[PDB]
Amino acid sequence: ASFGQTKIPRGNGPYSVGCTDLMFDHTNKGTFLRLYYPSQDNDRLDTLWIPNKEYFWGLSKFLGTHWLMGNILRLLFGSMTTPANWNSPLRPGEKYPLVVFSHGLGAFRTLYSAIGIDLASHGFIVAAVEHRDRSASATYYFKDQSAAEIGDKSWLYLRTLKQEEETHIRNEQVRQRAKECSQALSLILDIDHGKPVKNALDLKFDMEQLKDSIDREKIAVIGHSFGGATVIQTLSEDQRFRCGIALDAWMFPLGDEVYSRIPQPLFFINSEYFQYPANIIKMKKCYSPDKERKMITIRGSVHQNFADFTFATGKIIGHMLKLKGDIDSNVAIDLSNKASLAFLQKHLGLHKDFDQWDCLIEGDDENLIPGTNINTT
Ligand SMILES: *[P@](=O)(OCC)N(C)C
Repeated sequence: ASFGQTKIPRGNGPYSVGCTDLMFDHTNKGTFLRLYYPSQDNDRLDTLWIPNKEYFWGLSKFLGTHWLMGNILRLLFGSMTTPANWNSPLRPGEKYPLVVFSHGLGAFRTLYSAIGIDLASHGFIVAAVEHRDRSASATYYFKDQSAAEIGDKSWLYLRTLKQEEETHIRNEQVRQRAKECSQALSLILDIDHGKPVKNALDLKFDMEQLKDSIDREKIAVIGHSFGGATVIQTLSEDQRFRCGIALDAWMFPLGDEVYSRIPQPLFFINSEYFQYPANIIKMKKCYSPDKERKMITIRGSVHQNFADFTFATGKIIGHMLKLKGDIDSNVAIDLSNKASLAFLQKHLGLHKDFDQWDCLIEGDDENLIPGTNINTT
């Protein structure tokens, strides 16, 4: 039945996927997230991928390229869509498991739609947070309630750090990110239990649809690279999250105190080319006989294989810009997504058929490695 439509792949699951944005409150300390969810309507595939010019300006700043690159990126990618139905109604059905997703350094909430849409197509609600810790290439917020209804945006761009700042600011940021993940969860749970919430963005989607929609027993946190460190910090702080999946986690931000505080299952899915010994050693600090830990490495992949820019360009250009690895981008994301589904079934107790991919958790595939290729004897 399935066939190619958008550059970013459609979900492999049985459900069509809707998408909307939620900001509450309006401030630099409020929650900002992009929601993906099972929808009934299948037509539209009309969610704009990068919805504001300032994100392209932010990406240029993050890349350290000349100011005009922002304009060029906007020209190239400003009309790009992702295969989700903008503001489509939530599919009625059984309570849905929930994932809170954390983006990497230089990213923002909309850049992991291949992951969000795949999860939603298999029956998850996914809340992709936008962080206000100055790790996003760009984000926005407002000065007051009137500026929200008026729409005078204040933009906040990635903070570049001096070496002496790395050694404390990254930790401050990961703690803020964990707070933001827990706060996003609380916001979604408030909406689930019927607390009125006023979206600071004016959008068609009525949040009251989400009343009684969440399976409060089946909540996980997933994140890429800074987001992988965020997974670990969040699990250590918030037991409402029952398991975590870290995608090419970047471990540098984390303090030593976190490891002993994570009873929950944790899955590391790594790229072949990003990882390095100092990082792997910190992953190993998470291992203990009393804790469930799994690790796989995707053969021929780079850290950008987890993010949507891996689909944005052709093979040759993508490889040159290190947006693509040697492996095909759909092969890689399918492995990550299927292994994730199996892990989530196992540790959230889902009554689905994702256990068909149990072997992927063990790295048993021609394009996977159990554990790591990195040596640190
Ligand atoms: P990570 O947060 O991945 C970039 C999206 N990192 C390499 C710091």
